[PDB]
Amino acid sequence: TIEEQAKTFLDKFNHEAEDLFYQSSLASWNYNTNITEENV
Ligand SMILES: *[C@@H]1O[C@H](CO)[C@@H](O[C@@H]2O[C@H](CO)[C@@H](O)[C@H](O)[C@H]2NC(C)=O)[C@H](O)[C@H]1NC(C)=O
Repeated sequence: TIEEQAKTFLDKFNHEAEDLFYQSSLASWNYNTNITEENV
């Protein structure tokens, strides 16, 4: 094993978490830099 299959779950958690947090953070950077209601 249950620990060896728990390393498998967090290995594929960490791949899609990094690419998808980057889009959530870059879109928030563009709003705080450039106030438009298009960017809300
Ligand atoms: C701030 O955000 C607006 C979007 O609301 C940007 O306006 C775009 O500007 C590009 C040119 O750089 C145009 O091709 C787009 O059509 C524009 N979009 C809209 C909805 O007008 C604006 O450029 C941003 N400011 C900066 C400095 O990047």
